[PDB]
Amino acid sequence: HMNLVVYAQRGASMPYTRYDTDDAARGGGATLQSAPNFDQALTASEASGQRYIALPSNGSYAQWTIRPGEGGDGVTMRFTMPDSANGMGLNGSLDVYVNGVKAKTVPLTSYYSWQYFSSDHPADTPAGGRPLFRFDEVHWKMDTPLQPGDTIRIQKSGADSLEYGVDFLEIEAVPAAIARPANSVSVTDFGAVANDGQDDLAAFEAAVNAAVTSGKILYIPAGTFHLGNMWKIGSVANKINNITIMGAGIWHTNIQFTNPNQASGGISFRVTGQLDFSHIYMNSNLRSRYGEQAVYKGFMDNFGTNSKVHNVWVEHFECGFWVGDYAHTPAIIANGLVIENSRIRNNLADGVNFAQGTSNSTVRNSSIRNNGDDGLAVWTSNVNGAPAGVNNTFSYNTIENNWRAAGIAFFGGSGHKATHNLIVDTVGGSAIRMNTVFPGYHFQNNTGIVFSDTTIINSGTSRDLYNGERGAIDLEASNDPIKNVTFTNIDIINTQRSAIQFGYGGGFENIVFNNININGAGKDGVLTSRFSSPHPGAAIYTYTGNGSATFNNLTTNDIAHPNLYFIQNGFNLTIQ
Ligand SMILES: [Ca+2]
Ligand SMILES: [Ca+2]
Ligand SMILES: [Ca+2]
Ligand SMILES: [Ca+2]
Ligand SMILES: [Ca+2]
Ligand SMILES: [Ca+2]
Ligand SMILES: [Zn+2]
Ligand SMILES: [Zn+2]
Repeated sequence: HMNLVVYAQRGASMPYTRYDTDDAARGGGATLQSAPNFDQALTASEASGQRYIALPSNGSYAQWTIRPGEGGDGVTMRFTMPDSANGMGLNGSLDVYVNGVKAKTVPLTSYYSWQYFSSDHPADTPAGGRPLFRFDEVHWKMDTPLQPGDTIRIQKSGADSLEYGVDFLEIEAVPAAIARPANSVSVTDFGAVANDGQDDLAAFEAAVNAAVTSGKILYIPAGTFHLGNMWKIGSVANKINNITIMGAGIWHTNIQFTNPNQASGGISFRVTGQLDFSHIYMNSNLRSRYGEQAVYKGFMDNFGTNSKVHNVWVEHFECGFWVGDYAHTPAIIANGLVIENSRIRNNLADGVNFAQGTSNSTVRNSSIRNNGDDGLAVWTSNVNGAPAGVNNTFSYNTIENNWRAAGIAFFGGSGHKATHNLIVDTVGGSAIRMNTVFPGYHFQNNTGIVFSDTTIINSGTSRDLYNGERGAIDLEASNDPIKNVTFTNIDIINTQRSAIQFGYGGGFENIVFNNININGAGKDGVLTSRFSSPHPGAAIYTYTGNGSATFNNLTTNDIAHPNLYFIQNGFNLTIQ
């Protein structure tokens, strides 16, 4: 089946509209906090547009008026609140008023968020370095839909001493719960109970077996279900052929993993045919990456052939998705997986990684927000003899508030493309990056990779986790060359340092940039440089003399660097 959405020209098409910082009236002690120079010491460096509303004291509020033609009963809020001294987080709340009537007290926590950097590896307590992941999200449903002209106010109460921050609200109409399909099995048929705080994983496991035995859809009805360990769907020894698992909607069905330990939450698929998983919100009890040993991604392992995971909402996992087989020799692969119409946010590392030879697979029309490593990545690893991943696609996505690495990244293989994306407000990194720094296949047999039709805003950096600059588009020939890449119809707006950056010595071959518009660079004002002599941010920057790149129809405006380009001697740059 096709999960139909009329796509936007660039970015994802979602049912919410945004009520952002400058749309709000502030009062009662609320203040505007901003980081216009992108200084990562400031919490506001991680707010959208580097601006948010601080609610420091009882009575401080941010208030929005619903616009004509907008509204709804589903509200998402991007917020910040302090961590605890021991890094376990604090619990708190904010109050919601509609037209002056108190509607909700929304519980809040900093448990999931806050990661600390004194190296390129995060630490879990404030003693471990400088903070990132300072913002997080919650969502809730109103008893009645907000209507044009309504005012919705977020207000700090007398409950505690904590200073909260509110970045934005996103507001949407919530459809009713999706009906139980005919001749399906439900987790409640096997003892699961919604909303009782009791563990449902035994019932979920039994329901999977019954669905597979009967060939029936597995339905998860509306409500919150609690799973006290990893949900393993099939086993390596007894893999599942085909399975369909459907909830009642991202606003109705919540899967809450309750176990904070390593390898103790998320979903592990052991599927060889087609899985279809949809219409579910999932949350973790995870606050640490466990040094890449968390084994606690939202969706993991064997995704089969022409599978779909669509219309899901997942947050606070190690990664949103990690697609890749580590259990077979030679490795098996997912082929033709489609991830679409989904919200993959606030994870401690990658939003989605297509690894271990994952091929012909796609992430599209999705919101990829506030993740702690590459938003969407293809890592063509080769553990256990996995083949090179080829022909993966990241298109029509809105990728916002990345706080490590890049919004989109390719690390090897052939034929990947990323088109029609909107990439906004990266921190410590790039909208787009490629490198050859990781194990596995690189680009020697790449027939061509394409980036196109993409808008990049407020991205690039002067301070990644190595205290160095990165381009809004960053290409690094770390060991092997970057080869056969085309960028077409890219708008790069208000870049922090340099818009396009090339470096390391592995080589740059057949790199073409067509119809590029660069409007604003060097906006962070930083002049110190990891790689080179001091310089304002440029339109094009290289810190290697080994490479070539060709630009056709380049336009520039508002470039901090007076020379427009800052090219190391030896690099062959053509601009025509
Ligand atoms: Ca659907
Ligand atoms: Ca903002
Ligand atoms: Ca934390
Ligand atoms: Ca239960
Ligand atoms: Ca990563
Ligand atoms: Ca032109
Ligand atoms: Zn489906
Ligand atoms: Zn490590």
